[PDB]
Amino acid sequence: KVFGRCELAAAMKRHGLDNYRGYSLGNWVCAAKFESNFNTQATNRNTDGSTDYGILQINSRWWCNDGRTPGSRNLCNIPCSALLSSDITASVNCAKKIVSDGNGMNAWVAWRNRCKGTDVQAWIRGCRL
Ligand code: NA
Ligand SMILES: [Rh+]
Ligand SMILES: [Rh+]
Ligand SMILES: [Rh+]
Ligand SMILES: [Rh+]
Ligand SMILES: [Rh+]
Ligand SMILES: [Rh+]
Ligand SMILES: [Rh+]
Repeated sequence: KVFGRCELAAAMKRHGLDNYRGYSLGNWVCAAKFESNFNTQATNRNTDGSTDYGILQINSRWWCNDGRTPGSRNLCNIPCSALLSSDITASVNCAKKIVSDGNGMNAWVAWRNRCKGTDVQAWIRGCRL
């Protein structure tokens, strides 16, 4: 599913992401925009052989099992396929573990490079929340 901006903001807010570990909703929407272009089905293979899955491009080396990432952990205890669903519940639950892990939203390279220190409120402007 390719989400609209406000449709995703709404779904993320419902699932507890607005100010989760102090990160405003706009941060989470900006990160999804630059990680996945709001496409739940996005996958991207990494040079290390790991793959990034779903709306927030969650990595198979640490977070999910895809059965082809040697020496990988599955810290969110889910198949990576679960992260591609039109239902974002699994991606959100795993994002909460990732953002709690010590580097906060710097875990998302597109967030650090394209959202961090920007007017992220602009990503939720004109949305009914
Ligand atoms: Na894994
Ligand atoms: Rh939902
Ligand atoms: Rh919950
Ligand atoms: Rh766009
Ligand atoms: Rh949750
Ligand atoms: Rh850790
Ligand atoms: Rh870690
Ligand atoms: Rh509200």
